[PDB]
Amino acid sequence: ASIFRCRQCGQTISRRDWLLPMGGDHEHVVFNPAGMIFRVWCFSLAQGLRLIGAPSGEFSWFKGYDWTIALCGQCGSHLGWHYEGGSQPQTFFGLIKDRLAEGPA
Ligand SMILES: Nc1cccc(SC[C@H]2CCC(=O)NC2=O)c1
Ligand SMILES: [Zn+2]
Repeated sequence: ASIFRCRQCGQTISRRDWLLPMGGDHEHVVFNPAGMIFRVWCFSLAQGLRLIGAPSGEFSWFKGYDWTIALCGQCGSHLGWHYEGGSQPQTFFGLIKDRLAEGPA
């Protein structure tokens, strides 16, 4: 249990080694304006994604960061968001834990 893959197609996305404790925790439970709850895991790094649109600061769960939607680059599954424009770190990924599958490298 050290690699994260897209639950829908198996695309390589991230690693347990790349977990990032933003505000002292890698897990953040958050709600969007449509009331959907997400268990978000923060990663320093991810791969195999496709970032859609231009960054937005509106409704950001992380103060000082703008977000872009992150799809699975293979199947188009919505896996979370890329954050940028902030400080320490400048960028990171917030990925939806239940849309990933954890397993061996
Ligand atoms: N109106 C509307 C309907 C669905 C979603 C949204 S923004 C969705 C996410 C983006 C990432 C973030 O940090 N906060 C959010 O809330 C806005
Ligand atoms: Zn996928």
